Amino acid sequence: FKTIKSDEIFAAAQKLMPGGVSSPVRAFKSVGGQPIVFDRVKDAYAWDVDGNRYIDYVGTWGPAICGHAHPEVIEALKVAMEKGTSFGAPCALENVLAEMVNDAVPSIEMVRFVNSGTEACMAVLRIMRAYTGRDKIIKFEGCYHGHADMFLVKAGSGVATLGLPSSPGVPKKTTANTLTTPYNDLEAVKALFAENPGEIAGVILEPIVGNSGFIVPDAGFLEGLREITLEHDALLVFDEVITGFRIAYGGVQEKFGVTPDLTTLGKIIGGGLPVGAYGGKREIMQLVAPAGPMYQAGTLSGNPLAMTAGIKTLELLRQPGTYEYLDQITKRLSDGLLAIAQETGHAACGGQVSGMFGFFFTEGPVHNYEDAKKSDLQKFSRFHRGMLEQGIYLAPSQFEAGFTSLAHTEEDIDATLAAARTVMSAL
Amino acid sequence: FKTIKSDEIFAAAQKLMPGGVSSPVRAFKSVGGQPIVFDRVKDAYAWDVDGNRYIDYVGTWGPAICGHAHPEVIEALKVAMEKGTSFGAPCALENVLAEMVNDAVPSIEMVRFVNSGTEACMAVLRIMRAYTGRDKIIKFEGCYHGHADMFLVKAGSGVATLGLPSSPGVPKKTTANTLTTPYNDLEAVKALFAENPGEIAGVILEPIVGNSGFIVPDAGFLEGLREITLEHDALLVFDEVITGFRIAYGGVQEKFGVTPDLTTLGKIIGGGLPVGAYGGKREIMQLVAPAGPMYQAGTLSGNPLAMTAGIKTLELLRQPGTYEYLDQITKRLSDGLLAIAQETGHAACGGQVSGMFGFFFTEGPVHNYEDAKKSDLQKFSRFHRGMLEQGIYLAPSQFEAGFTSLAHTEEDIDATLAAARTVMSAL
Ligand SMILES: Cc1ncc(COP(=O)(O)O)c(CN)c1O
Ligand SMILES: Cc1ncc(COP(=O)(O)O)c(CN)c1O
Repeated sequence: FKTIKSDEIFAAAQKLMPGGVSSPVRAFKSVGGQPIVFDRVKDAYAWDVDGNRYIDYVGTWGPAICGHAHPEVIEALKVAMEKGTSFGAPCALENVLAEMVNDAVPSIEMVRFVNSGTEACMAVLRIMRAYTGRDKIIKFEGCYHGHADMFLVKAGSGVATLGLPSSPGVPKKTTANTLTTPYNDLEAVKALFAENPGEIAGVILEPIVGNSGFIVPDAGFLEGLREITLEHDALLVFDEVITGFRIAYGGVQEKFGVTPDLTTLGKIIGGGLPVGAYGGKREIMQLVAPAGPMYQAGTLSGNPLAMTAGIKTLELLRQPGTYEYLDQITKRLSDGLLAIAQETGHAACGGQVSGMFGFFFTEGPVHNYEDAKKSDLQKFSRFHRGMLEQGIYLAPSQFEAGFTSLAHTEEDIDATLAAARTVMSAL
Repeated sequence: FKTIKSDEIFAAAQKLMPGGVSSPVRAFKSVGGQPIVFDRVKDAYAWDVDGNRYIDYVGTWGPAICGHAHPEVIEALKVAMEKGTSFGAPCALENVLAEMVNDAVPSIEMVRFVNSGTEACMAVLRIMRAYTGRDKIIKFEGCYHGHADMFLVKAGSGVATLGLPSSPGVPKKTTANTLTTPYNDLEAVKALFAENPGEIAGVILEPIVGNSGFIVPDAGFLEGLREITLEHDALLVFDEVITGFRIAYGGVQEKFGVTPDLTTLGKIIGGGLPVGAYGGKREIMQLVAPAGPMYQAGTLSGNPLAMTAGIKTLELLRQPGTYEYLDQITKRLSDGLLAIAQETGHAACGGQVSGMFGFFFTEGPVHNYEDAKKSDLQKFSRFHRGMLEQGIYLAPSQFEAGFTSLAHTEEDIDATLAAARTVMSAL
């Protein structure tokens, strides 16, 4: 297994960019170090600059649900770019994607496109406060909503993997506006409202968690949050940047039947290009400029290429058997992983919903960030590198959910379980 | 002049998105509210959904410096997308663009790519505070640096062309560590330091303003800021999202010979795709994760398509005579505009530097946002519509700088002045 080319490029990168990466998680610091440099991706695979091929379960962190470089998406982009990549003015494509999102997501009646999940989360945070007139927000430990200042509190994703404290650079005054509580803990949420009567703008969370490992909400958790937010006239906000269009066409809110007041979208809606969006009840979205006083702008927002990619991706997701297929192969993958762990004598737990899964090296069960942190990180680090060597590319962190795509074949799953057997038998 | 198709699409849009746009400035609110819907853009032109052709002086707000849909850029993207649009892992292209940016910009020794100017500004703001350990930031009235909550206080850009406030939702407290002063007012800046000893992380500004109309720094202004920030061990941050690679290959810091500690980039570096970046002195950039504790991430950051477009755009800008050409046509355009205004009896002032200009309906001169606000907005609104009717597309706001590109021919400039004469003669 050669990684000479990757080591070379990464070494040079560290002298040009912080940590030699554009995003912290790509770091490999908790997986051993030695990230692999990608050259190209297609369908369910990724190829190294060293020539190594991998069955990819990261899907560029969610966007590639239809498989990498889907021919229809590529074709749509090639035709579209001939008309220019950015206008800086309205175009018909924005209307089309807007309508598609509105029809797809239950809580969304009006939507505003942005360029990332971070921007969408920044905006929704600002809108929640402007609409309610309250400054406090409730978020859960282990959840991640982009790097906006107020979100850098008990955050997951790269924050968790790197084991850093609430990030510095954010003033004390702003941080005081973020109340945290353990995921799946309704009682802790009620206490926060009781201790801050009339100050909570609302509750934001990943309806299904992917940033502190894969975590599904307990029975009644989402329902409870909906109930109490309504009780105190606070907003319930679903960050479906990862779950949107992956858990179901309408995301978690649709599958689990709980309608929030606002939801953030990203990843999949961009089809592989930078795209984010936030929407919800019409009367709340009315506050967004230029319709309302809440100024939020974006030069590249709604650019024709991004809209094109998003539109084609959603159209492909509307075809027959899409989500059934995702659940079929992912359930077999997840079940197989757990069966193998047990057979090879390693404590483990996990689960999956549609094309989203998780696998932790701990007996669990895992209901929150604390439980997930019981995972044997050193064993995970060995497992990950071993899988890499067997041709399987997993997220380089125990605290990141894995993803499958429509391009993953039954054969790909077979090969992945075979690799898992080989690696875990040697762990 | 028919705009039937535009009115139709825009009317439908207002029922799907806030104000029917993805960004405030696009609703034409300060200029009558009848925006034109774009279908395509090429070279120095834009085409309506109604079939109308315009000589474009917005250039999608800065990115299109080499002309719209430049054939070499399109070709580079078509070749690149065959390998996938997003990896979610390191790629050789990031190193190439990183090196190019480092070599091009004086203050940048290390750089981190993001997906918009807003993300870059959010990050640099956090970095300034994390590095110095101070929470207060000084910004100028009329300047704009994204919608980073901690910034909605004297914000510029659209904030002027739509009677915007401190964009609600941003706790009056979050924006409590942000101090403002008039642009070009060194005395006001010294006073702020004196009134907040040891609390100022630094000073951030557009080295040349484009968001409160076009405004150049007075003699000694940039130099003074550098001097005083050094005096109080504070950072000097240049927001060159607009000016970067437009005012000069090395931006304003290079052309005017003043080196900041940090600078944000955007627009042009993306070649039309969503791209942003922040960099500066190596020791400061060292704090960015995963190299340091300051957290900042982005799923689409450093994606292949974005890097590809940025690389090709900067390569085109390194060809012989690029900036000389921009200055040549833009000086004639700007001078012509002023000459015509005088000949037609209308008080005006403006100016240009490279391919960036401004034209205000006020005698001026304009040294800051206050002066710019003396512009006759009603006259500007009539001028803009009249120009539209003559086939000229200008920024739909008196407080937005205009831009030219390498694709604008001498003939395009001639036709633009001819149009200006016709419109102003009838004003
Ligand atoms: C749930 C969630 N929300 C928001 C974000 C931020 O996304 P982006 O990189 O698009 O800013 C992330 C990280 N992808 C996320 O996992
Ligand atoms: C000087 C400046 N800084 C930051 C930004 C934010 O740019 P973006 O839309 O790319 O976030 C802009 C664009 N208005 C800008 O002109």
